[PDB]
Amino acid sequence: KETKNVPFKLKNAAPVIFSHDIHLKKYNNNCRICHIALFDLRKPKRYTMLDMEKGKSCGACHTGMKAFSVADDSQCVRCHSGSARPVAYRMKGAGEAVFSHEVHVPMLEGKCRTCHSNREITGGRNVTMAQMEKGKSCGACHNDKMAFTVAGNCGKCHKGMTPPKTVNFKMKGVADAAFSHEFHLGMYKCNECHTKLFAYKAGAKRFTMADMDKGKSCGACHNGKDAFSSASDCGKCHPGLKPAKLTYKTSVGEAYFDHDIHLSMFKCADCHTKVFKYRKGSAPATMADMEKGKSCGVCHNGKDAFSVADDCVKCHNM
Ligand code: HEC
Ligand code: HEC
Ligand code: HEC
Ligand code: HEC
Ligand code: HEC
Ligand code: HEC
Ligand code: HEC
Ligand code: HEC
Ligand code: HEC
Ligand code: HEC
Ligand code: HEC
Ligand code: HEC
Repeated sequence: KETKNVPFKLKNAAPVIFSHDIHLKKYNNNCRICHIALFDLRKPKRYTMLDMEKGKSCGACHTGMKAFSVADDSQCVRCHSGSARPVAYRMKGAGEAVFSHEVHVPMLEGKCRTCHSNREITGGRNVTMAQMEKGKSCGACHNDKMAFTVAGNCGKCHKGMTPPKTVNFKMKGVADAAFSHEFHLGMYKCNECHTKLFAYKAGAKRFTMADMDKGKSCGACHNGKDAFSSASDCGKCHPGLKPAKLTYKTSVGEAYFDHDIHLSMFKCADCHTKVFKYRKGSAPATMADMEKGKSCGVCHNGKDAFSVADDCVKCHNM
């Protein structure tokens, strides 16, 4: 008649190869047996180990009597002759998690079933860290007793994760932005932030101070209500940054803008955002403009401060 092997595809480990060439020399070419009921063949199904113990599938001949059991906690490898294949955890928003037998077997004995029978381990699908922090799966063991708690070592199980003590933000025109994880941890839980507020990988939309006031990034908390104002105090997130005495490179010489003199009559709010950006890389306003009303002329126009027109010496060195 001619017929041969058929494998069983398993989403999390080496497949199981059924073998006609065996169960044939035994039953003697009788077919109706496994194919009239045991295995449909027209619209077959996927059975769990249990569904076998309960008689269905291979559990309808591999009891212990006719042929060894699908329950002998030390006679599984008879079928699951597998070649290993660490477990792949792909989550839309976290470091691909991995679990593998080869480093867990030699920790109980060869105990399989301890896990594959413990409905609170191999039960749920798409488990969470909530569900897991309450003993269900993984944290069944890893629960502050048998093994390290699950409220930690995230990099141990997940791909990369493991948080950095201090993070640096490179900036052009400003300086540098320092933020401390350590200190921000003993105050919050991962998901309070990750992912909504920030991501794990290493790219995404590099927000802007302005964006913050909307509710994103540091501004999600730093706004003057929950945490300190994303508006001022600058000397916090940005190290040495300090409003100081600049020096312009102008066609007719040098221009001088002292911050101090102005910061005794004004607040960053007055100028900055609407009138003067911070980044060195701006757009040079012309004295033509400063007369129209723009730049220094927003207030420097005789009525308020004094006009750009006259007194060219005050802001210039010629
Ligand atoms: C008489 C010699 C047999 C014929 C005719 C067929 N089988 Fe089998 N068979 C068994 C299993 C575990 C499967 C898997 C089915 C599933 O996973 O859904 C199969 C598969 C087949 C197929 C496909 C053949 C192929 O080469 O792809 C057909 C059409 C089929 N079988 C015909 C189990 C058993 C079994 C239990 C001991 C016996 C005695 C036989 N099969 C015998 C025959
Ligand atoms: C699910 C489709 C099955 C898997 C997986 C396996 N079988 Fe069977 N099987 C049956 C008998 C009577 C024997 C021979 C006698 C014995 O050694 O106990 C077998 C043997 C196996 C083996 C061992 C092969 C070897 O000689 O080393 C494996 C790994 C195996 N089977 C896997 C009978 C039946 C049967 C009853 C009609 C069914 C439904 C299955 N086997 C199903 C599977
Ligand atoms: C004795 C050495 C063991 C055998 C044989 C197998 N395991 Fe495991 N295993 C564990 C987990 C969390 C999973 C993932 C969830 C799932 O797969 O449903 C697995 C998975 C398997 C699978 C395949 C699963 C599938 O859907 O195809 C097989 C065939 C398998 N395991 C064989 C966890 C554990 C565990 C708890 C600590 C132990 C020690 C073992 N597994 C041991 C065995
Ligand atoms: C006082 C008003 C502040 C000045 C001066 C600036 N900041 Fe910040 N800042 C913060 C972070 C995390 C970054 C990097 C953001 C990212 O990489 O996505 C920065 C960056 C800037 C920039 C560029 C973006 C923009 O145009 O707004 C400028 C010009 C800048 N900062 C000036 C964080 C913080 C923060 C911690 C909560 C505070 C209080 C400040 N920055 C304050 C100011
Ligand atoms: C009487 C009309 C004045 C003469 C002489 C000039 N200025 Fe000024 N000026 C000031 C700043 C901050 C700049 C730099 C602006 C930038 O970098 O975007 C300048 C630049 C110039 C220039 C270039 C513009 C042009 O081509 O016309 C010239 C020619 C120049 N300044 C001549 C600041 C001030 C200021 C301090 C408050 C006053 C009152 C004036 N400038 C007045 C004159
Ligand atoms: C050959 C008869 C097997 C023995 C012996 C054991 N398993 Fe098995 N297993 C086998 C097959 C053919 C299949 C699935 C086919 C299908 O219809 O889907 C499986 C499946 C599993 C599973 C998935 C089921 C579940 O976990 O809910 C696991 C995890 C698995 N097998 C584990 C396992 C263990 C630890 C065994 C001892 C209890 C065991 N299997 C023996 C075939 C065979
Ligand atoms: C292994 C030793 C882990 C530890 C410790 C932590 N997690 Fe975990 N986590 C692990 C696995 C295998 C899974 C998959 C669960 C499943 O559905 O099968 C998870 C899943 C996550 C997820 C995705 C689900 C969700 O909560 O949205 C997240 C958010 C995640 N893990 C986060 C996370 C954090 C924040 C951890 C430490 C602070 C961490 N995990 C530890 C395995 C392990
Ligand atoms: C809110 C105050 C946070 C909490 C609590 C946690 N994290 Fe965090 N994390 C936060 C920020 C502001 C940033 C910087 C953004 C950047 O892209 O650098 C991060 C960054 C990380 C990273 C590094 C990403 C990278 O640079 O490639 C990781 C992987 C990370 N955070 C992990 C992590 C873990 C596991 C936490 C719980 C212990 C945790 N963070 C909490 C802010 C916050
Ligand atoms: C809400 C979830 C926050 C996020 C995300 C960030 N910060 Fe934070 N930060 C938070 C709180 C609860 C406080 C309160 C204010 C206080 O007085 O501590 C803080 C504090 C800081 C500090 C202040 C240091 C000091 O005041 O002496 C720094 C250095 C700081 N935060 C920086 C910072 C940066 C740059 C962040 C985004 C990249 C960031 N924080 C996020 C709450 C939250
Ligand atoms: C006008 C009334 C201002 C006041 C008061 C403050 N700033 Fe200022 N700032 C102003 C100008 C004209 C410029 C540059 C214009 C250009 O586009 O080149 C600046 C620049 C800065 C910068 C970057 C340069 C530097 O000082 O290193 C920073 C860091 C800055 N200003 C910060 C800042 C802060 C902290 C203020 C309030 C406490 C503040 N400025 C007031 C104009 C005005
Ligand atoms: C409106 C809010 C201002 C902006 C924007 C800038 N300046 Fe100003 N400046 C302002 C006032 C009201 C004054 C005080 C004197 C007065 O009669 O109004 C100042 C002063 C100066 C001075 C020195 C004056 C003194 O020492 O007596 C300089 C050096 C000066 N301002 C420079 C300057 C430049 C270059 C500006 C734009 C790049 C600028 N100022 C903006 C009000 C305002
Ligand atoms: C049952 C027992 C479990 C379960 C349900 C999971 N793990 Fe795993 N694991 C367990 C123990 C007690 C240990 C040893 C702890 C100790 O030394 O005290 C481990 C260890 C880990 C490690 C290795 C750490 C080491 O080398 O010591 C990893 C890689 C790990 N566990 C991952 C992991 C994942 C991803 C799980 C969910 C799929 C998981 N374990 C479940 C005990 C058990």
